[PDB]
Amino acid sequence: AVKGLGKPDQVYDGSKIRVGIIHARWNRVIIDALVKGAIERMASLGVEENNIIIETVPGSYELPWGTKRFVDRQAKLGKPLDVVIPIGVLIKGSTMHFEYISDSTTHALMNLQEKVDMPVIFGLLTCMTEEQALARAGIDEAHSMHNHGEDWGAAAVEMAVKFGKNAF
Amino acid sequence: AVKGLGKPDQVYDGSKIRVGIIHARWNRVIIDALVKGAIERMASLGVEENNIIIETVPGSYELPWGTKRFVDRQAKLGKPLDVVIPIGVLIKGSTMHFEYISDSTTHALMNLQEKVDMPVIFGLLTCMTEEQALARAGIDEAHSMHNHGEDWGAAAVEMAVKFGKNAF
Amino acid sequence: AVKGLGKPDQVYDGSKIRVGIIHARWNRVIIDALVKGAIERMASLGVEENNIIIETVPGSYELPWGTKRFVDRQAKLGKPLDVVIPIGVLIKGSTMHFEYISDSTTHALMNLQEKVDMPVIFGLLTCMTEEQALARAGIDEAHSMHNHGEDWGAAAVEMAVKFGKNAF
Amino acid sequence: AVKGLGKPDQVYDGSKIRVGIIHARWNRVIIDALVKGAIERMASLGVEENNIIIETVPGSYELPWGTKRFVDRQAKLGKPLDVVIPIGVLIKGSTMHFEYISDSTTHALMNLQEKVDMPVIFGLLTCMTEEQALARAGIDEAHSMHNHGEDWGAAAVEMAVKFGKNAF
Amino acid sequence: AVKGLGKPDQVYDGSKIRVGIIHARWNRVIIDALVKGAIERMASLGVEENNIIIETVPGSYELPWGTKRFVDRQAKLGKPLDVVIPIGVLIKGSTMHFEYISDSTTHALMNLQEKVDMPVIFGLLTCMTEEQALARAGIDEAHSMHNHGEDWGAAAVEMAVKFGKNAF
Ligand SMILES: O=P(O)(O)CCCCCc1c(O)nc(O)nc1NC[C@H](O)[C@H](O)[C@H](O)CO
Ligand SMILES: O=P(O)(O)CCCCCc1c(O)nc(O)nc1NC[C@H](O)[C@H](O)[C@H](O)CO
Ligand SMILES: O=P(O)(O)CCCCCc1c(O)nc(O)nc1NC[C@H](O)[C@H](O)[C@H](O)CO
Ligand SMILES: O=P(O)(O)CCCCCc1c(O)nc(O)nc1NC[C@H](O)[C@H](O)[C@H](O)CO
Ligand SMILES: O=P(O)(O)CCCCCc1c(O)nc(O)nc1NC[C@H](O)[C@H](O)[C@H](O)CO
Repeated sequence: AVKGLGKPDQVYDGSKIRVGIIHARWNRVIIDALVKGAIERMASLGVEENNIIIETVPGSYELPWGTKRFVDRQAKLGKPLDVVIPIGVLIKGSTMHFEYISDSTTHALMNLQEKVDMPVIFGLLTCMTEEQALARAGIDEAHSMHNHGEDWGAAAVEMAVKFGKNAF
Repeated sequence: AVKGLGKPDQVYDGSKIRVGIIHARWNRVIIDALVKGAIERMASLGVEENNIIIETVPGSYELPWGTKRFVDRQAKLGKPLDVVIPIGVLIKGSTMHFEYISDSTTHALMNLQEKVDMPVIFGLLTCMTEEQALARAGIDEAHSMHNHGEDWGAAAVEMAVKFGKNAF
Repeated sequence: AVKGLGKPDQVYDGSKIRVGIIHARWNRVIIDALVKGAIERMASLGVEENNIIIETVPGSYELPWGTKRFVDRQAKLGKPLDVVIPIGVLIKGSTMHFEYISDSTTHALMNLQEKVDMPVIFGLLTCMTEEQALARAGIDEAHSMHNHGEDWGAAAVEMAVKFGKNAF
Repeated sequence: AVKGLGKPDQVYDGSKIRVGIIHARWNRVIIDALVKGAIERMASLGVEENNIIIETVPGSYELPWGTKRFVDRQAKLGKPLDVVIPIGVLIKGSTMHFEYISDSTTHALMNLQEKVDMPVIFGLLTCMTEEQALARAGIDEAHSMHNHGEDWGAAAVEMAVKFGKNAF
Repeated sequence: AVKGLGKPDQVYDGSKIRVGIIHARWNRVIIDALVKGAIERMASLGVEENNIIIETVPGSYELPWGTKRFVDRQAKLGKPLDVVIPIGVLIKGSTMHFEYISDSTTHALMNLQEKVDMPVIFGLLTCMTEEQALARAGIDEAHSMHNHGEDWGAAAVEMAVKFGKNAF
C-alpha cells in the first residue's frame, strides 16, 4: 500500500516544545489578538506557558533579523526555540511601501528557516484594509471569519513535532 | 485547440525509484484528487506502491521546509527519496496573502532543489477561483480539463530516472 | 525635551551604540529632512553625537553595496557600527525604473543584514509622487503625516540594543 | 513586431565549442521550431553537429534543475558543455500559474550560471497568446517577425567564445 | 552651449581607477549615446582613457554573467577593474519578455557585487517606449532630459573612490 495514504489528520502533543512568538508593534490591537489566539491554541495542544517566549520588534520589516537574533539569544541562554512565529500586520497605504515591505519580509522569513534551522510560521497579515485585518484576527464587529493566530499556533506545534530539529 | 502538455518523450520505467508526495491541507478535496492522480500515473509507470511515501503540512507556505525535513527523515531512515512532489492549492481571496504566499513558496521550492539535491516537481495550484482549481484536479462538474496531478507524477518519474542523484 | 507619543515598547537607551546613516542624494531636500529626524530621535534616546556617522551615495541603487563597504570601513577604522540606516527616496516616474530599483534595493538591504551581521533599518521611501515623499519626511505643505526618519532612528536604537552583535 | 539588436561585434567562430540545448515539451510545435533555428544559426557559426547536444524535460519549471543535471552528466561523460540553451514556451492561461512559473524559472536560470559555471542563454518565451509565441518562433501564418531561436544560437556562440570557462 | 560637466556632490578624483563598461547591443543607437556620456563624464573626473575598458554582449540578459567573466578576464590580465558599468536598453514589447528580463537582470546585477567584489553601477534602461529611452540617453529630438550615461559615469568614479576594493 502507499505509505500515509488516507492517514487521518492527527493531534499534535506540544508538551515538550518551546515556541517563540516575535511580533511587530504597528497595528497593535490586531497584533495582540493574533498573539493571544496563537498562545491559546498552543496551550490547548499541550505547550507549557513557560515554554512560550514572547519578543517584539518595531515593524514587520524587522521580523526577519529580529527572529534570527531572537533564536540566537534563546540558544545562548540554554532555552532554544523549536519553532518560531513572527507576527506582523501590514496594511496597504498610498505608496508602494506595503508591497516592498511585504514582499521582502515574506521571502526573508521563508528563506530564514534554513539559517535558524527550524520552522518559521508565516504570521504576517498583508491586507488592503484594516477591516480585513480585524476580521482575520477575529475582532471585526461582524465576527465574519475567525482568529488566524489560532491556526498559526496549531501550525507551529505540528511543524515542531513532525519536523523540528529534535523530532528525529 | 492548442497544444499544451507534450507527450512523454519515452516510456520511463519508475520501478527502482522512491517518490515522496508532501501536501498541504487547505482545499483538501482538491488536494486529494491531485494526489490520487499523481499516484495513479506513477504506478502506471512502474513505481511500486511501497515506494510512494505521503507526508502532509498545514498550508502551502509550510511546503518548502516540510519538504526539506521530509527528505532528511527519509534519508535518515535509510529510505531516501529520489524525487519529491510538494502539492498545495492556493486560491485568491480578498487580501494579498495569495500573492505573497504563492510567490515565496514557488521561489523556495525551485531553490530547494540544490539543497535537497533532487528534483522537486511544481505541484502548486495558484488559482483565482475554486472552479479553476477543481477543473485542474479533474473534478469540476463538467470535467473541462484533466487532473494535473497525473502530469506531476509523470514529471517526477522522468526527472528522477533521467536526472536523479542515482541516474548517473 | 522628551515629549513622547509613539507606540510604547520600552524606552531604549542608545548611549553605548554607534549608528551609521548612509543616504542617497537624489531628492535631496526630502533626504535631508529624513536624516535630520533620524538624528534628532536618536539623540533623544541617548546616542552620542560623535557616535552618529554619516555617509552618502549617489542613488538608492548604491545603498546596498555602499552600506556593505561603509560597515567594512568603520570596522577597519576601529569604530564599528552597531546598526545602520540606509536612506533613499525613490519617486515613480514614467518608466519602470522606479519599480526595478525599488524591488532590487529593498531585497538587497533585507538580505544584507546577514552579511554585515547587524540590523539594517529600512529607510527607503518608495513613493508614487513627490508629495507623498514630502509628507513622509514631515515637510509637505499640509503636514499631513510626520517625519518617518524619526521612526527609523527609534528602530535603529531598539534593534541595536536588543539584537545587536554586542547585545548578548 | 519591431525588433532591434545587433550582430556580434564580430563573426564568432564556434568550431571549438560544445553546446547543450535542453527543451521543455509543453507547446511542442513551437519548441521544435525554436530549437531548429538555434541549431541552424550555431551550425552557420561553425559549431559542429556532433558538438550540439539535445536533452528534454516535461515543462519549463524543470529547466533549471534539468540544466544543472544535464551539465553534470555531460561533464561526467568527458563531454562538458561550454554553454547551454534552456528553451521553454509559456503561454498565459486563466490562472497565475504562467506568472509564477515564468518568474521563478527566469530567476533560477539567471542564477544557475554561477553554479554550472558557464553562460545559460535565456530561451524562454513568456507570451500572452499562442499567436505571439508562433510569431517569435517564425511560424505564425503571416511570418510577421523571425525565429528567436536563431538569436539564442548566436548568443550561445558569442558567450562561449568570449566568456566561456575555456576562453581565457 | 558647451560647459563644464562638474557637479558639487560629484567631485571625486578618478585618476587612479580602472573602469569597465560592458554593454548590450540591442537598441544600439541608444546604447552608444549612453556609453559615450559615461566615458565623457569619467574623463572629466580624471579617469584616463587607457583605464576605461569596453566589452559587449548580445542582450541585456547576458550582462550579469558577461560582467562576472569580464571582471575575471581583466584580473587575469593584471588590469583588474575597480568598478564596472553594465549598460543595456530594454523597451517593452507585446509579451512579458521585457518584465522577466528586466527583473532577473536587475536583481542579478545587484547581487553580483558581492561576487565580483566591486561596485556594479545600474546602467539598464527599462522603458515603456523608444522615445523614453531616446530621451534618457539625451538623443530625443526635443532634448527633453539629459544623458543618464553621464550620471552612471559619475557614480562609477564615486563608488570606486569611496568604496572600491582599494579605497581602504
Ligand atoms: O504607503 P504608506 O502610506 O506610507 C503605508 C505604509 C504601509 C507599510 C506600513 C507598515 C505596516 O503596515 N506594518 C508594519 O509592521 N510596518 C510597516 N512599516 C514599518 C517597517 O516595517 C519598518 O519598521 C521601518 O521601515 C524601518 O525598518
Ligand atoms: O486573502 P484572504 O481572503 O485572507 C485568502 C487567503 C488565501 C491564501 C490561503 C491559503 C491557501 O489558499 N492555500 C494554502 O495552502 N495556504 C494558505 N494560507 C495558509 C499558509 O500557507 C500558512 O499555513 C500560514 O500562513 C502559517 O504559516
Ligand atoms: O522612470 P523615469 O521617468 O526615468 C524616473 C526614474 C525613477 C528612479 C529614480 C531614482 C530616484 O528617484 N531615487 C534614487 O535614489 N535613485 C534613482 N535613480 C538612480 C539609481 O539609484 C542609481 O543611482 C543609477 O541607476 C546608477 O546606478
Ligand atoms: O493558468 P492555466 O489555465 O492553468 C495555464 C497554465 C500555463 C502554464 C503552462 C505551462 C506552459 O505554458 N509551458 C510550460 O513549459 N510548462 C507549463 N506548466 C508545466 C510546468 O512547467 C511543470 O512541468 C509542472 O508544474 C510540474 O513541475
Ligand atoms: O515582448 P516582445 O514583443 O517580444 C519584446 C521583447 C523586449 C525585450 C527585448 C530585449 C531588449 O529590449 N533589450 C535587450 O537588451 N534584450 C532583449 N532581449 C534579448 C535578451 O536580452 C537575451 O539576449 C536573449 O533572451 C537570449 O539570452
